[PDB]
Amino acid sequence: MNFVELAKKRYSCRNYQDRKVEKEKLEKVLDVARIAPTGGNRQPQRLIVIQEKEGINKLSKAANIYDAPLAILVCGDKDKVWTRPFDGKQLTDIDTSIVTDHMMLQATELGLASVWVCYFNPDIIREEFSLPDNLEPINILLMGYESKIPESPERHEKTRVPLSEIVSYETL
Amino acid sequence: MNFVELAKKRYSCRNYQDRKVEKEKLEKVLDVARIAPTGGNRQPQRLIVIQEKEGINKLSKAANIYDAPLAILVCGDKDKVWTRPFDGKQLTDIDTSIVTDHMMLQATELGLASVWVCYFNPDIIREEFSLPDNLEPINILLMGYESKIPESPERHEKTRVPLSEIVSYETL
Ligand SMILES: Cc1cc2nc3c(=O)[nH]c(=O)nc-3n(C[C@H](O)[C@H](O)[C@H](O)COP(=O)(O)O)c2cc1C
Ligand SMILES: Cc1cc2nc3c(=O)[nH]c(=O)nc-3n(C[C@H](O)[C@H](O)[C@H](O)COP(=O)(O)O)c2cc1C
Repeated sequence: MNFVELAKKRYSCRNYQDRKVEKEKLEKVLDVARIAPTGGNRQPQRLIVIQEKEGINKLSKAANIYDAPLAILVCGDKDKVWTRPFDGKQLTDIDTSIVTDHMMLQATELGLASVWVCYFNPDIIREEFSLPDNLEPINILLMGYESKIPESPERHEKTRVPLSEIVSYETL
Repeated sequence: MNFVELAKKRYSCRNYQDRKVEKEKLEKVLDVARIAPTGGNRQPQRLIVIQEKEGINKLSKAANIYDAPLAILVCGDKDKVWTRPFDGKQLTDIDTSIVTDHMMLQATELGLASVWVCYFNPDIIREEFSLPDNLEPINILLMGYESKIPESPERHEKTRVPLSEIVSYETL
């Protein structure tokens, strides 16, 4: 069980069982959101764990969440995030994505199916979860148990472009 | 050797040996940049592997790279990236960060020290590597071998805020 095997087995699940995510597994997923690095060690991530009816219903107003039993809304705090002196670019999406990716890989190791969701209505999320102006919703990570057929760990030959199309050496 | 142990051991190295990164390890790091998911499966990541003198010198014009022996410049292609219908937000930073995080964790497993770098002059990077207007430089991942004392896998009690400060349940 090494990293590449973990990364390959992970796939996007859009078919979830009713079966709830155990608290013990959730807590291990959350631990790695703290462990992850952020620019300047600023730690701008702000997470809302959503597994109860109201919250799940609120999310379903903003996005297709495939009846997943657990969601984590990952926001970034622009009052904490590092801002690059050259151009003013803030690391909000970068820091929060490292955190989300850590959680997604940890979920996978624990046998949880998952899908990363960015196709959500941000203004609905902001209203429903009463986000103040300094928090921006970035990613929603859904997790649960696959109810149908998982995608194959060997699928990437068909589902990704060749490495040579994304990598060059020294120059473009 | 599980995921949390990997995530904890990973730290930011800013003290590198002259010792080059073996090709075999580099290729395993690159493999996971392809394996990683991207929004819409659009695969907008575009990587430049930099381990030769010119390229390293070019990077050193734009950023402090701590004499690392290997760098990967991770760009995103705005002509491929998914664009959210609600607000026009592009996933450029998100997709490229998932890719970079995958590579950083894979590097760690292979015994390579690393540091993620966003404090670079983007216009210098664009000029030096002749990036066309559709590619935006997002992250520089440095890797090599630690020359001094590694940070401790148990440091997070001191180097991170408590989990309770970044996580809430159902509501803020
Ligand atoms: C940043 C990001 C945003 C995504 N947003 C959604 C989403 O809103 N809804 C969805 O069904 N899938 C979403 N996906 C899942 C992708 O469609 C999926 O990762 C990609 O097609 C590759 O498939 P795989 O993850 O099964 O390998 C997202 C993935 C990423 C990385
Ligand atoms: C998105 C991002 C950008 C970063 N940019 C730089 C950088 O430009 N230079 C640098 O020395 N460290 C940079 N870092 C490293 C952080 O300072 C470091 O991850 C943080 O202080 C936590 O320390 P640790 O990684 O040792 O746990 C960056 C880290 C992240 C996640």
